[PDB]
Amino acid sequence: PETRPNHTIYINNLNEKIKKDELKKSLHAIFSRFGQILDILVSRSLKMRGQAFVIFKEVSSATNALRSMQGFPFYDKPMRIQYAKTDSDIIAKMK
RNA sequence: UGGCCGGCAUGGUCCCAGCCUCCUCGCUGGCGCCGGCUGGGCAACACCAUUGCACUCCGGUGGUGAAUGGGAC
Ligand SMILES: [Tl+]
Ligand SMILES: [Tl+]
Ligand SMILES: [Tl+]
Ligand SMILES: [Tl+]
Ligand SMILES: [Tl+]
Ligand SMILES: [Tl+]
Ligand SMILES: [Tl+]
Ligand SMILES: [Tl+]
Ligand SMILES: [Tl+]
Ligand SMILES: [Tl+]
Ligand SMILES: [Tl+]
Ligand SMILES: [Tl+]
Ligand SMILES: [Tl+]
Ligand SMILES: [Tl+]
Ligand SMILES: [Tl+]
Repeated sequence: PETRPNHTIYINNLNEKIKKDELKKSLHAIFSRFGQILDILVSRSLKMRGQAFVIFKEVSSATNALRSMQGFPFYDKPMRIQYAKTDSDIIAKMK
């Protein structure tokens, strides 16, 4: 089941009461120190709420963020992080 | 009234204050009573359901089944 290292970390178990614009800003606030972030994808649709895709420019940053913030209390909930299953289009359009 | 009708009650017109609200939050909006038909949208708010791997926004339901007094002519 486990996923292979990726530029994009998949975060779930996020407080679903937070508006999209705010959630993105807040995630950037804590994850930006791990390395440049190309984009953060969030959607509030039934299928996608409580989840987010932080897209790092370098896999090292994403690996660092995954281990360093695993289970970090965010909006009162323990963030759960993994590597996304596949690359984000932004990553493909480059690499 | 979001949009529409019926029954009842109710002298007029302003002024101040408080309060109300999913569909022109406010002073050239509304704030007696009862009942009935019905459009839009989940945008905010609430609730229900959801732990879900995306890169095309995109689950559902609910609210107006609302809000008072005083003052001047
Ligand atoms: Tl109405
Ligand atoms: Tl009427
Ligand atoms: Tl009167
Ligand atoms: Tl008033
Ligand atoms: Tl209103
Ligand atoms: Tl008003
Ligand atoms: Tl008014
Ligand atoms: Tl009104
Ligand atoms: Tl009615
Ligand atoms: Tl009525
Ligand atoms: Tl309706
Ligand atoms: Tl939409
Ligand atoms: Tl669709
Ligand atoms: Tl909804
Ligand atoms: Tl009065």
